[PDB]
Amino acid sequence: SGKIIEKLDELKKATQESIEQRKKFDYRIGKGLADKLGNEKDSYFEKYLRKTVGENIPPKILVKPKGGWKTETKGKGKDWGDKITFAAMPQHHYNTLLAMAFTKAHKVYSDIRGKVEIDAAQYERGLSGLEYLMMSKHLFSGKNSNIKLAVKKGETEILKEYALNEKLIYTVLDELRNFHSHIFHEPGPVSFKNLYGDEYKPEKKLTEEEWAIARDWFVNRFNDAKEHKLKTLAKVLEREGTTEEKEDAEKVIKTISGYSFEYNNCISREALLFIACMFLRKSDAAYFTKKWTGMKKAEGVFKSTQSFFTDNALKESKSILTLNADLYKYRQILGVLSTMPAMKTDSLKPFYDFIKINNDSYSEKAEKARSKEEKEKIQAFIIPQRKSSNYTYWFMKYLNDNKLLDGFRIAYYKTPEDRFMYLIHNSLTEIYKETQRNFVFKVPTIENDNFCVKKLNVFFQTDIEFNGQKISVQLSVSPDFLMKWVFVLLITGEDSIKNAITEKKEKIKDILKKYAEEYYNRCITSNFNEPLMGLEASKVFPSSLTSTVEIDEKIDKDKILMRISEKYNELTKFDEENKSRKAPWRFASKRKIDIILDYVHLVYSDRAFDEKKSVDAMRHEALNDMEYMDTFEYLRYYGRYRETEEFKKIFFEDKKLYFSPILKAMKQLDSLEGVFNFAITGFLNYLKGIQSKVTDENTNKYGKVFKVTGKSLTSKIGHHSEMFSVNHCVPQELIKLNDIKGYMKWKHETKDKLWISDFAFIRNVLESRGGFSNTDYLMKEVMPLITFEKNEKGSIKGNTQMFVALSRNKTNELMLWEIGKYYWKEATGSEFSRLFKGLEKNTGNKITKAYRFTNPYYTIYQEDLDIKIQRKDKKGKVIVNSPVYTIKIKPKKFDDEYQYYEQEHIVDYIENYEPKKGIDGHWHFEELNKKIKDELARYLDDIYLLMTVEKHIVQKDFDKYASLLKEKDSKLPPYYIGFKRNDIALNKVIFDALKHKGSFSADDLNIYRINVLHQILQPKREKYIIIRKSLIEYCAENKLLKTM
RNA sequence: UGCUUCACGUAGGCCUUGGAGCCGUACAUGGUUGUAACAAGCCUAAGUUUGAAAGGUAAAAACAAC
Ligand SMILES: [Mg+2]
Repeated sequence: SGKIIEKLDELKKATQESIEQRKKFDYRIGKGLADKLGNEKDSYFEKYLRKTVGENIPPKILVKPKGGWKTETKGKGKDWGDKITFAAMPQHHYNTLLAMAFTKAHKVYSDIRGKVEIDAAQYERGLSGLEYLMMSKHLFSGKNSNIKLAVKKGETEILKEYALNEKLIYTVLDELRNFHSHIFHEPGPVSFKNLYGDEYKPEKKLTEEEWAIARDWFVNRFNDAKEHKLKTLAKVLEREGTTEEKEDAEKVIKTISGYSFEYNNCISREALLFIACMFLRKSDAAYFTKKWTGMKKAEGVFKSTQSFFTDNALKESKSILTLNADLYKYRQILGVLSTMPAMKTDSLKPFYDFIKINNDSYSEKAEKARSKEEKEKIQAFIIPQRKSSNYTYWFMKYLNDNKLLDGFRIAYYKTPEDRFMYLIHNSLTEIYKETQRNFVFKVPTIENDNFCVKKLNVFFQTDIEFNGQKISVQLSVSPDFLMKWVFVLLITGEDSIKNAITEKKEKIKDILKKYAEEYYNRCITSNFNEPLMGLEASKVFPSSLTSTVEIDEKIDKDKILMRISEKYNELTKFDEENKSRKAPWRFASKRKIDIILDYVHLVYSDRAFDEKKSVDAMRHEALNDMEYMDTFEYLRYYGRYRETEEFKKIFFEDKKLYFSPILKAMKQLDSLEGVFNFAITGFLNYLKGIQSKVTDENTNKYGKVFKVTGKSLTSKIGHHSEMFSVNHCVPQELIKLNDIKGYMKWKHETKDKLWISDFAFIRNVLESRGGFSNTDYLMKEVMPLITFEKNEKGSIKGNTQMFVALSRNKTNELMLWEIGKYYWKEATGSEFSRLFKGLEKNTGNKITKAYRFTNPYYTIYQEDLDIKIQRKDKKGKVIVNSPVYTIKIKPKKFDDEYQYYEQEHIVDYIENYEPKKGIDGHWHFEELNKKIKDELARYLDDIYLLMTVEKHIVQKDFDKYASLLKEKDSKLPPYYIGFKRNDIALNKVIFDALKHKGSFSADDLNIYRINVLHQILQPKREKYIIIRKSLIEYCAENKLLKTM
């Protein structure tokens, strides 16, 4: 054991050198006014510490210039007469933040790994298989595009290698935490080596003198992020500016240029923060980044200096709410309704032009004002512009909450885990067809809201019973059918409708089932001429079976000149609406790539038709499905996938004939936006070129290349009747609002309206109850201010698409708040009794009624909520019997990170501590958050005091501590500090040390140390103050700190 | 001490998500050729909250060859 004991001496020397050199916990304070203390520069920190333990130290430092000055030597901007007052806390060393960050990172990552493990166990140690599919959803900010492409192809080859990599990086993170939480430790995880011995190793397999692949992965990720930030900052640099953000960009590019994974022979400070913020939560990484960096509120360019550490982070998927579920749905509906929608229908272009002019004129008037109360008096006219408008999702959520979907099947979005299960679980063409589809049918439950919205449509499945057979029929329900379903629910409870004969109650699900059966039985026996039920004969049965010509007619030139013109103006409209945006490189991905690919496909099709190739010669020269997926993947991430071998393998070779018009310009520009403007300009030039060559000789020239076809064939009816029978669509007017109280009076009152529909009746009924609609403001306060260019006869151009779309807005808003009102019935137990005022015409030169003061939903969105903070245990267990607390929480700060923060700290601060209820009588979220974060700000101070005390303990008796790590049939872990060793201990050593005590325990000190390690709120505030005061006095006895 | 940060702790302080041109979960998102526009859009009635009927564009969802 001579080599073993020699390993002990060399590890002891390494540990001693590490403790002497790299285990510095030295705090440091800023310059300016903080460094002006001079003599009390020698004595500041403990003078703060006593202030934050209870002692009365007055801030009697009032140093003044004491006179009037003329020279620049005075130069002090001392307009704030108060001094430091020993309440602000100084910057601590990186080791304390790293210790807390690695402990929190190991906690949250072990929690996420355990959750992924139980999810994959119930759904059917490196998380191999679909375990890494969930873990790769979680690991970065959704950066699993290569893994998604691999499971879409079916390779399942990168998953095992990525699983090893994840296991190795988890062990590296665990060893980094175990180093950083302790004082007496080998310098292993900082300078990646094998000081353990490489032969005597009881499953401490950190590196085994071969896992420099962990280092390779670390430099790969660090350098990828570094050159990505260099490219981004280069793109910002040459932008326009007032020579002020140019110097800021120069400072940022000075900071990023540097860093590196290796400094001297160690990982150094930046890469440790990179690993920690990679393994942390998003808010935890942001907090540790803004504690590490001196910048408090990052603005302009400097967000990138934060973002360098917060680019990866963790995903943190959505949370399942159990107490305030309906209140959260009400808040979401109100947040949707508090915003002006952005309709893309033209002839509303002056509306949004005036909206943009008004908003740009008032956002500059928001500045150059005084205080915060006068700012809102000018900010109140700025109209928010909405994001989503998911009317179909909210309708289907209302039908899901009341369990109105029974005996059905609803298409839901496809997950990568479902794709992998379909891959491992396997007529081959049926499986190939199901593989291409991105939706799946399953029985709807309450806890499922992944509804498939494909161009505002939803998909249903019905089980009609022709001759006892179980023929499943897919439908496609229009968004104006579910809206009428919600109306029939919301007017008459226990919904029913009556038909033309015997006037029964028809139970709309049974109406849909009978309609599917009747459509099947009518398609099976032609009958496309008679009307169906009472709808029409042409509102069902499309033009493939109704209108037909016996002989396929010759394609005329005017049809081609119309198709070319409509494609040209559609491309021009897209180009103008993309150039109108402030950041053009964020608009679309399915639309920008498809324009380029349709351009190259049309150019290839013309070049291959005029050269007269074959039928199969087109297909094998084109892009296959896997080749399409590769093309879309390498075009979406063109800045990342530019220099790889696959890019030049599939683009510059193997496919040079197809991609011919773009390879000339692909060697100059280095972005997706670079290869988009050239392609759309080439498309416009090509359409303008071939528009003038559609003479009668070149009629077949621009035929099958453009896919222009006339009407159908008479013989092609029986084949269509066997494929349009299943998978047809449901029109919006299948159900009739005949027996609703007020229908006949409305039809009698509105008789000189020849173009009326049931949506006017829905508008009248839901406006009888009172409610805003987002369109009364649009046509009574902003509309009369704008002058419109006329038509040849009409006073406004584009009438039939101007008002109708507005009506298509209006009743939809009158739907949505009604649903929200229902959730208030599920929230407080009482009806919504607030009265809403009407609106009047403006008839003035300017606009006087502010959107933020006249929209009632925007006023409700800023006024309080009720909540229940009953505590929750681990896993998906039920709420335990605990006292229920109510606080006043704003609806804005009611998102998912509040749902994490509440169970993290708010319940333990309400229960264990004793807060005051305030003037109102209920707690407020702002004061609670301020008190919790103020009580957690001193926590790294606590760990600094503990580390200084332990360093002073282990610096003496170093041979005594080293002699009690001999062997355990091999090399032990060289760390001794664990505060619970059975031979000599360390909490007992501090317990019988110079710690004065009257009410104390060694177990209490261990509990306090575990709490300051893991950032958990203290059980008793008073005992924690006693421990803090004892440690402050013990540190001040031996002159341990640099403040002595 | 040190390759570091210049800032006196905590909470506050909103149009179009610039700094993420390579993020992301609320979907026309899996290709070529023929058949496919009932559903969803987009244009055509109106100085006002009239989505009917009609006339063009329009391929979401589907069938047969690779
Ligand atoms: Mg119509």
